[PDB]
Amino acid sequence: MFENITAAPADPILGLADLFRADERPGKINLGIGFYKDETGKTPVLTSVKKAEQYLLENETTKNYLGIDGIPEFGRCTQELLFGKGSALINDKRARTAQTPGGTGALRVAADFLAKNTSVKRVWVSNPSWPNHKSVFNSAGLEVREYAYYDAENHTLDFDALINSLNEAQAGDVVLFHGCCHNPTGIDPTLEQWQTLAQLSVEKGWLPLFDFAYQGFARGLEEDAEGLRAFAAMHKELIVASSYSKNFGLYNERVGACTLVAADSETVDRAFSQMKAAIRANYSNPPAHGASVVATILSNDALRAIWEQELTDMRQRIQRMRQLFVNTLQEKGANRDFSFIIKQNGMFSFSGLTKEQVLRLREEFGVYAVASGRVNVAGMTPDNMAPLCEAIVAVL
Amino acid sequence: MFENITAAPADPILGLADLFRADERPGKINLGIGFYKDETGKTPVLTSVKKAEQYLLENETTKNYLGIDGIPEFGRCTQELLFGKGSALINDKRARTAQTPGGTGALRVAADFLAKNTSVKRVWVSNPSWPNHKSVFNSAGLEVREYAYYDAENHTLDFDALINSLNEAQAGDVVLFHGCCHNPTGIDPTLEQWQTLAQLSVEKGWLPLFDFAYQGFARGLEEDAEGLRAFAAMHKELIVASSYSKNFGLYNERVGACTLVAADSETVDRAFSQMKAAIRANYSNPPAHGASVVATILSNDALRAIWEQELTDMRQRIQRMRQLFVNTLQEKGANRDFSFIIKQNGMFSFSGLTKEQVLRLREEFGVYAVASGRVNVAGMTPDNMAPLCEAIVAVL
Ligand SMILES: *Cc1c(COP(=O)(O)O)cnc(C)c1O
Ligand SMILES: *Cc1c(COP(=O)(O)O)cnc(C)c1O
Repeated sequence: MFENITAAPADPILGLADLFRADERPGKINLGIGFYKDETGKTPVLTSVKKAEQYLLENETTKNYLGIDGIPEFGRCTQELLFGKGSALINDKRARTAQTPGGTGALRVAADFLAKNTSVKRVWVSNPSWPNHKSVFNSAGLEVREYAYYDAENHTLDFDALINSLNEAQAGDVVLFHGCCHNPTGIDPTLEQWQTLAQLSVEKGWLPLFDFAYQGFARGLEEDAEGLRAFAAMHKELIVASSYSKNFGLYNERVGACTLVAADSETVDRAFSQMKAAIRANYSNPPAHGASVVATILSNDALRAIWEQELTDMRQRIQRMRQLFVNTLQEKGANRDFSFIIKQNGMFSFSGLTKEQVLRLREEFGVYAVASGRVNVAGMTPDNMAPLCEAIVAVL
Repeated sequence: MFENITAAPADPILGLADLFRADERPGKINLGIGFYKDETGKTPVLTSVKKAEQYLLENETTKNYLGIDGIPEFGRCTQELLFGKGSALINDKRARTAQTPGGTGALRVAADFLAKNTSVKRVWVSNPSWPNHKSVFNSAGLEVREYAYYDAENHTLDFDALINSLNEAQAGDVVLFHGCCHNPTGIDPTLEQWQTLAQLSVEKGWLPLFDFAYQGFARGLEEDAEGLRAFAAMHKELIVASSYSKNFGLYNERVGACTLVAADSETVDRAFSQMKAAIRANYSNPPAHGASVVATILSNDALRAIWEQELTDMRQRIQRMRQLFVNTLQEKGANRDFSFIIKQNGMFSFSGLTKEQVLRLREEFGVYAVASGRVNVAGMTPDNMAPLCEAIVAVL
């Protein structure tokens, strides 16, 4: 059976890690990292999280199955985080949330749900986007098309080309948007560009699908949801796949949610029954630990205050490195102006490097970045900033 | 988009729970339960598990992503549990294990893997089998056919009909076997019937797929794997989907494994790369907590001794109830002989009740069983045995 099986190609993101661990050179610098690192290059478990795990250890009395859509408390906390408390969507009972195995798990359940109970056939993803979007949607037999987004010259959001592309998107098509901290560019629309996209969206009949994995990393918790909120006010239907892997540092516990929004409770309930059927046939019910940690933190004022503080600390550190990066580059002799870096949000930035330059940075200087040019700013520290900038410059 | 969506039908197993919680009658008895309950009707977290969680709380330094196939330690412990240490499969490096979100998650990844990189088109499931098998395989676009298995008269394994049916199974088809404690009948083949199936299997070119969710519940850890071991000795390729939900009481943490076995390491490695690609596109990487608990327990002699003891205790309790059930039935006036119950393994038993009798037990006596007649013996206690047997008899 398996003799004919062809080896699968290297994952563009994860495969880099393998090359890195094998590069026995000492001065190594891994910037193609998808997670957060702190000042010492460590990725610790949050204190709020450790506190929540202690509470769970001495309070859990059973590990009995969770129920297809998971912990209810978790579901409402995510809804409030996403839509706010003064949300008509929540008061009209128009949204339903299913706890899933991470943000990827949410995208897949959305994908299977749509492919099986809907006439959706195409999903529009940005160019570029997170490499795994394509594989997730294609896994469900949906075709992935892409709209323009990035301006390789001015290093900005080419809004005209964006809208120009989306015109080929027909009614009934799913259009995917990153809530904030666009992976891999770091370029997000403005509240004004979002409101324009929201209107264009309802007028054209697109089904929006927000991938939300970095809430709290751009400006703040509520500020980061303004784009989603703009859409939620004008659309009857909507789908948001959220992750708590990065903002809670709960990566390996697989915590995420797939939120379904329909015209009324009667409809979203009917549609949600088919979403639960898709989970039942996939992983059955979700992992309790991570989601449990998120629900207890978010529901306890003391713990939530510590978490939010830990989150702003992470956010502030990334902003500090974006600034120090641009500066160090300049004093190291950079010819090109990298000020646009300071304009980008979150952990990632398209360094504006060519396939050949990143390849050269890797084999000659030991600096690792994703082939696309994506660089993770949280992989920089005041200790490795200089070596990094010298290599980058020597390759310019 | 969602206005046309039809409500999904009630899950045959999970939907019963909903009816139960709504039946405000006091004397309720839920036997259609899929999990273990102890003497007091509770389903506690194991002591070995609590001990392992404490150890993890004070030793984990990061929640960083796990890597597609999960914790290595976990992978080898499951392989030893499944094949034994004096296993050629392990020494020849012919098996590869991927940690998955439970046993259902393992079945789905196997299913997507086979449907996409293989010419498999049909899976043969027993009649009857666990209701979710069909949905999992159909979710991957594979067709599910069923072989005879149960003898509704003698309440045994109709081996002749079994083999008779499997003859329509062609080479390249996947044949699914329950490792032990057949869900829902409790009827398992004997070592002799297993060896016959193993030979018939290699001669016909079937791809075996063992669903292993109750290792340690029939006779014991090693004894329960004899059927799988018989097959592993004569087959070049094989797939086993295991779960630790029931034998570790880790239900909601989603702990399971999908083990791939091929002719040699070179082949299983090539084939495994495509299995990891299927996970990446589904949930990305697995939940660490549950698997972490299983790996630390299984690797520590002290903790593993306590676990095994807790497991034998569970096993012994089920065997006690099977005996008390048959006895109480007899002294309550049972006309039919239920001795066959004592012959069955694990938590489940096909009570040999009609659709109308279970329906009557439910609405008139408040006794809940799955429509198939499946009853969970671990749902009985010395306290509710009498009321239960009186209802069952009054319905005979
Ligand atoms: C990290 C990420 C995901 C995946 O979330 P997990 O929680 O890691 O599965 C999905 N989308 C984007 C854009 C991401 O960056
Ligand atoms: C319980 C069960 C499963 C599912 O395992 P989880 O670990 O609960 O996903 C699969 N197969 C059978 C036969 C089972 O009884």
